[PDB]
Amino acid sequence: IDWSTLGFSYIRTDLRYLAHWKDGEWDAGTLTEDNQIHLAEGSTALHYGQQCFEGLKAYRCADGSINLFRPDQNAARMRMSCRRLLMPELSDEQFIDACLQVVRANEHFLPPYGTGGSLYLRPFVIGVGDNIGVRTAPEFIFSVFCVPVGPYFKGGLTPTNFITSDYDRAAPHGTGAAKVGGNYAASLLPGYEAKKRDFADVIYLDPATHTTIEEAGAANFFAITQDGQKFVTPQSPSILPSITKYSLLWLAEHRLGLEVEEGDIRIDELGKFSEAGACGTAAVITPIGGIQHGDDFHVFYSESEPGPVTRRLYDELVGIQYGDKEAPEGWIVKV
Amino acid sequence: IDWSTLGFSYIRTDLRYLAHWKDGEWDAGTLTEDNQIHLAEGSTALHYGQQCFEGLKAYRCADGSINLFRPDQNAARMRMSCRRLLMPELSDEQFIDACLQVVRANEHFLPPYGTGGSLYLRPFVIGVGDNIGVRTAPEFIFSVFCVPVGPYFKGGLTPTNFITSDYDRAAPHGTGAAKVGGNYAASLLPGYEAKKRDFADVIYLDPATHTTIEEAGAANFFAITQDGQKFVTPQSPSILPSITKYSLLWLAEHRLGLEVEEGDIRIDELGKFSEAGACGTAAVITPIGGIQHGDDFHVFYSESEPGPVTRRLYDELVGIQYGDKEAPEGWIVKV
Ligand SMILES: CC(C)CC(=O)C(=O)O
Ligand SMILES: CC(C)CC(=O)C(=O)O
Repeated sequence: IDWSTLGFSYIRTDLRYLAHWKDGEWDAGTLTEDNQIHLAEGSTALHYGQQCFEGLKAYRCADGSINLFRPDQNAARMRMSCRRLLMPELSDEQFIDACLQVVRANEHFLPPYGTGGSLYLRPFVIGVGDNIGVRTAPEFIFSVFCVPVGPYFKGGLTPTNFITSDYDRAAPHGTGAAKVGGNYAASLLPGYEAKKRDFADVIYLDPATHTTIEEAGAANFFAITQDGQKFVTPQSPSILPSITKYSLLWLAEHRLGLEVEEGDIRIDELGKFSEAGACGTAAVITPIGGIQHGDDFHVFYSESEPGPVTRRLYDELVGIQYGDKEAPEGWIVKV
Repeated sequence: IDWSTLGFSYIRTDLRYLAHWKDGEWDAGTLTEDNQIHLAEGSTALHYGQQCFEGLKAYRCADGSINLFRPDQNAARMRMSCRRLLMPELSDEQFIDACLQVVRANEHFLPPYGTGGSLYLRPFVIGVGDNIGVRTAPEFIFSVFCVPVGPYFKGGLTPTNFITSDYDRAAPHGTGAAKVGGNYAASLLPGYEAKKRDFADVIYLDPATHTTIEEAGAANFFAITQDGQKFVTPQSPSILPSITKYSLLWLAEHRLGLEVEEGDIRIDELGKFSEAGACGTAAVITPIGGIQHGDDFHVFYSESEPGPVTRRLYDELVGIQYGDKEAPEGWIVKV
């Protein structure tokens, strides 16, 4: 109701989309009001961690129209998750369609242009059915629910700090690059410890020889060279391939005129970048004040303000989302 | 209701234990018959793999008594589990009791003696109640149900084969040591793969550098050196601490006389053992004819019969299970 004090917490919205896959196929799908999910006490979703999901948003423009930011990329990636866990995939039709039904029905829950709100969509897939063994499963449920949400862990483009961990949230040859609940389960601990010290989160390093940056179990990482000319994100099979990263990495080259590089970043060489931040749907480029790596707090630009490049990447990206700045063809679906 | 034909399949028993946890405390915990858990769409257990479980069996003796095997260990382990994922822990009291209750109530589903059957118990804790952002759930569920079962991927001691993997089921410093859903979500794919080519399951090697052996799908690994005089089992901060392995590791030394050693084992130096196999609960010392690693296929004893020492360890353990031998201290509880 009040978009002022709106945060990234849960809120029950009128209706949500639901569909079952049994005997080789998905039902037509329908909007329900249940809010609760019902599954066997032996469901693979509960014991063996066979679950996957997405996070996309819907924004309200100053024209009246509703924007969807690259839904096609979300549908795409889930197919990737679904695979990794022997789960049936969903077409870009059943997906975008779901999201559209779940926004149209809950349209009154969409924050109006002005306040930085947005309608978050959490599409998820879990294996159900009676079972006990370590196999896939006889059935599945695909659901899409939304909640009005403002900033995740930021505010007004204001920066925030991060600290490294000893723990690994994803393995070298694991599901680290898939949005499957497993990865996150392993982040809770190191992430909570990271919060008890008034930090934003935790930046995990390569599983093996923790020497280079991965991401933040909540968003990707990206810095900028001192001569503020190059945009950089680490490349690693273990990090989730963010729609936002790949997007930022796009404007970075064609709209802001910057050199771009996907490659390694040593925690041993932070002073190579002038300003750094994390990115994501709920993350939405978040200035990174400093990084603690033991006896070492490293501050790029300001700890109270964002760098100029971080702001340009923000104002451009966010414009596209709310329809303030012409968006590349193909991105953003009207509603 | 024929036990001669019974395997690791879900059968709906009569009653389940169902305790909650709200506002810092666990409910009393009654029994019911719904085998349909009821979560909240935002459940932490559905999206972030906030979940762990246990595995223990209840067996019926010759004389008439019912044996519950080392339930105290399962209780402790499931504590370590919950701890790693920020979930409230159940004490031996609440735990061990929860089992018993289920054991009794469903006593007719306990296989008779002489069938080599058993009543499988599945205790598990999951995060429930509304949520969204990545953080521990607000409320928690703990439940226990049971099901009768013959053996696992075997029957008798006839062996089976295993294949190495390039994938990894857990990161060096991930959650391999805890029995949590993510673990299995990832041991799902390489499984399907292996079983597709007629291997019992894949045997994971080593997150960072696949030189040593971790464990298999749902079982630890153990071997006997060539002189059949020493017992060697892998030791790493990322493999689940099997109770079984720990138990054989106790017998091998006393009841059997052998020398023990927890250390490393290189797939290279593989013919450095007379026999080997995989222990565990549903598993139950599963011999190993040979191991497919790369091109060459290595075979310790044979693909047809268990190594003598493996046989002994089998009988010694199982005898203790059904009481035809003599269980050590605290090892067994009489329901
Ligand atoms: C959109 C993300 C930044 C939010 C999140 O916690 C996720 O996607 O897992
Ligand atoms: C106790 C285990 C050996 C049973 C099982 O199948 C598992 O844990 O996945």
